[PDB]
Amino acid sequence: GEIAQALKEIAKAAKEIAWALKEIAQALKG
Amino acid sequence: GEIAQALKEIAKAAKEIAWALKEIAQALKG
Amino acid sequence: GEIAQALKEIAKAAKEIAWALKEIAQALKG
Amino acid sequence: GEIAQALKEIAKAAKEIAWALKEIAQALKG
Amino acid sequence: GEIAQALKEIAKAAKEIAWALKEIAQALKG
Amino acid sequence: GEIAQALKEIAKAAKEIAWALKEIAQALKG
Repeated sequence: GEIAQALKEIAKAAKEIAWALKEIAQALKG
Repeated sequence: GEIAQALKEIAKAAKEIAWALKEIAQALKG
Repeated sequence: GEIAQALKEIAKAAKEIAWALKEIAQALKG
Repeated sequence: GEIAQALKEIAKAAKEIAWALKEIAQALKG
Repeated sequence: GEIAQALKEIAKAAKEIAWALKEIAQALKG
Repeated sequence: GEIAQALKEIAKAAKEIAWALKEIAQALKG
């Protein structure tokens, strides 16, 4: 299960990276 | 299957990350 | 299949993320 | 083997990238 | 084939993302 | 083969992206 588990952990982190960048864009737009 | 579902979620997050960074670039350009 | 299609979409978004970050670096240098 | 090892290293780096971007978001919000 | 080609394109974009983020860190440290 | 080599290059670039983002976070926090 190691390859499937590593891909699921990359997908969880990718979602959190997208959300943090939406918050950064909003802060910079005022 | 789990590999395809994780890769589809990474592709959706990658498109959201690209859009947020294009908004950040435009804010910093004025 | 869906695995190859998701990886082609991640490659296309990665190139857009690289371009936006090069524009952010130039804006922060003036 | 080598695919699994490289994916485990990408997952660990992705979690640190997410954490750093949450810190950047919080800094700009406050 | 197309899976190896997409991963090679992701590798090149990742290197360009790392270059740009190092430029951004240096500009903010100025 | 070529799949493992591309993933090893992605892992190395991801570690440098994490480092650069921690530098950015520290600079912004002062």
